[PDB]
Amino acid sequence: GKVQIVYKPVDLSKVTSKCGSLGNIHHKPGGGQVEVKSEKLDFKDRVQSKIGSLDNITHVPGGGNKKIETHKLTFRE
Amino acid sequence: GKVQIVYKPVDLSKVTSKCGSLGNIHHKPGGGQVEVKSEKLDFKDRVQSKIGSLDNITHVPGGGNKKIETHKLTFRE
Amino acid sequence: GKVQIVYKPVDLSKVTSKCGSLGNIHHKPGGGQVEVKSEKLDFKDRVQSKIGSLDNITHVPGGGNKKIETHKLTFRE
Repeated sequence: GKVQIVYKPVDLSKVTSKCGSLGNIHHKPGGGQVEVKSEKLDFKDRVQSKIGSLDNITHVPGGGNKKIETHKLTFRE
Repeated sequence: GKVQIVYKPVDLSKVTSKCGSLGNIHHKPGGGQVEVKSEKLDFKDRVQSKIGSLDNITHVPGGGNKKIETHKLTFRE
Repeated sequence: GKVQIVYKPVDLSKVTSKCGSLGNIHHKPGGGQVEVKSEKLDFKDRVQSKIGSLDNITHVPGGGNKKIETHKLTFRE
């Protein structure tokens, strides 16, 4: 006999923003100091690392809106 | 008998922004200092690394909007 | 008997921005200082690394919008 499986979700969603103006932004942090002392670094299978990092970031996207959706039909997993 | 499997999701999403003007942005951090010391670095299988990094970033996209969507029909994994 | 597997997702999405004007942006960080000292480096199988980097980046795309989509119909993995 018939097996009928229908996966048909409808998506009419909206993610939105309306901004009149995005101002005066001043990213002026005082000068940072980073000091890392080590004797030996020994890395093997799939290790990932950041050592002694000083990052200054000003992002300010004006939208910066995001949508994430995952649709899945699965029989064994 | 029939096996009928139909994967037909319908997507009419919007991800949007309206920004009237994108400002006056001043990324002026004080000068950072990074010091890193080692005797030995020893890296093997599939290591990835960053050592002693000083990064200044001003992004400011005007949109910067994003959609991430995944669609899986799968029988075994 | 009939096995009928149909994969027909419909995408009518939009990822959009409207920005009236993209300002005056001043990326003027103070002069950075990076100092990395090591005696010996030893890298093997599939290693990737960055040592002693000073990066100043001003991006300002005016759109910078992105859509990532992935579609799978799959039977073993």
